[PDB]
Amino acid sequence: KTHVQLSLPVLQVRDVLVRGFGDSVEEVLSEARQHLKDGTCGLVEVEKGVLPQLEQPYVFIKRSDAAPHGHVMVELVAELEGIQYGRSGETLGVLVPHVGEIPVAYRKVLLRK
Ligand SMILES: CC1(Sc2ccccc2C(=O)O)CCC1
Repeated sequence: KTHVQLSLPVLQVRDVLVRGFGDSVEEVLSEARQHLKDGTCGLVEVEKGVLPQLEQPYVFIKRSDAAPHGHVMVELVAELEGIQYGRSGETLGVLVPHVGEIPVAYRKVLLRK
């Protein structure tokens, strides 16, 4: 399938134990994709103060289209020192490893795979 339906647990930035996927744009995009498959990927919503508390490179999910079955269509866009690798819509948040943190909510997304 080109698209996959996922329910991503939304985590509080201060609860997050592992604050990024790695050290290169190519690595964070690979680890992000792997965690999304193993269902070990969380989502932190981007506000004032949130990105400085997380490790670059960032991986964002951004809106790719305007929502089958309640699931918003999104795609992966890494960012490193102000440059993004990818081009897409509004940020739904930043992806992080999930290692058992209690979510505040769930975000239903359709991921281009
Ligand atoms: C990481 C995809 S692939 C995927 C994701 C979750 C569950 C199953 C699969 C699969 O390929 O079968 C979404 C990012 C590319």
